Amino acid sequence: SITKTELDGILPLVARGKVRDIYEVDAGTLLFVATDRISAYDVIMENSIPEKGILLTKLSEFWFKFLSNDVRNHLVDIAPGKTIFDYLPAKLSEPKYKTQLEDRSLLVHKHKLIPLEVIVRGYITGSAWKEYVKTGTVHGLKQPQGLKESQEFPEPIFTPSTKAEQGEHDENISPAQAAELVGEDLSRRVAELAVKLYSKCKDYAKEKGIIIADTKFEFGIDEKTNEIILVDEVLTPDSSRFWNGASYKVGESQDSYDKQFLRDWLTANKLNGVNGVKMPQDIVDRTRAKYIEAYETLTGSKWSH
Ligand SMILES: *OP(=O)(O)OC[C@H]1O[C@@H](n2cnc3c(N)ncnc32)[C@H](O)[C@@H]1O
Ligand SMILES: Nc1ncnc2c1ncn2[C@@H]1O[C@H](COP(=O)(O)O)[C@@H](O)[C@H]1O
Ligand SMILES: [Mg+2]
Repeated sequence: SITKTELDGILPLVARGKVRDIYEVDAGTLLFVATDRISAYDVIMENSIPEKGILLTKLSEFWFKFLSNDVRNHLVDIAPGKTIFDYLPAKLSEPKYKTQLEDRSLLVHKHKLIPLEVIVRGYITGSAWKEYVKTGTVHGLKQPQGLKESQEFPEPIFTPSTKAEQGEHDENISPAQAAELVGEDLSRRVAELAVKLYSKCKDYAKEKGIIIADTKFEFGIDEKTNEIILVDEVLTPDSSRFWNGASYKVGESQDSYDKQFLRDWLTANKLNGVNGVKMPQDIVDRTRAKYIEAYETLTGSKWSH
């Protein structure tokens, strides 16, 4: 279990997010290390979910491979017979550093980001449901009358939000606003590509028993070639709303696939939003089992006995 990486200056730390520790390898190259930290209600838990970061990294690698014909991604192309350790300072191969990084790290090319959170929704829930009940719209887009809670949209919809610089929160915008923001032609290409990727993964996951209700993509742009690049993490339970397909019912709220046990435990104790909370062991074990189940389900691989 890894909560926080400590590489002792061997690589420059760029930032610790909720879940990832980010290191700079060179001017053009970052190392993303997924830790075993978990958040709920915008707060990180004190203890970790063991191997959560390995599972999510392996899941992300799976999706990048699944989509390799559909879009370029930011992964560094590691040469046959080499590992990420051959691209890093030799000292990171010592067991004390190696164990913090192995199986949970992605070596990626730094790119200029398209300044949008590219959210695509296949089912109406969360903020989209709230807005719809009130106004009959989602990001100003007119919706059909009579949608029920958690119902599939007729087609997946592109519902971008701004990507706010530190110090402020992300605003929901309409596709026309995204066009003013990033350019008409670019915004159309983004929408086309995001809907294409989401639909493909949504259909695949549904056959495996998981409903991906919505997901957040982030895209970079190669300004030489004009190509859009998939960056960040892709289609994990931290970046997407995963629902259990077997229990899925229109006209109801759905349980969080991964975080329901944790959420119920916190709300029952009124600990939501409270700092320094330690999850009880049975909460840890139950939550860990879900990450493993998501992994085995989507990937077809067994984790262990
Ligand atoms: O999830 P997070 O808040 O830790 O992400 C850190 C920041 O890094 C950006 N990101 C993701 N992928 C890239 C690439 N390849 N190049 C440059 N920045 C990248 C995320 O947008 C987030 O702001
Ligand atoms: N950029 C990278 N960062 C971390 N791991 C990688 C990266 N590229 C490939 N891998 C992993 O290295 C192994 C070799 O697979 P591959 O090179 O895609 O045939 C797989 O487990 C990959 O997921
Ligand atoms: Mg999660």
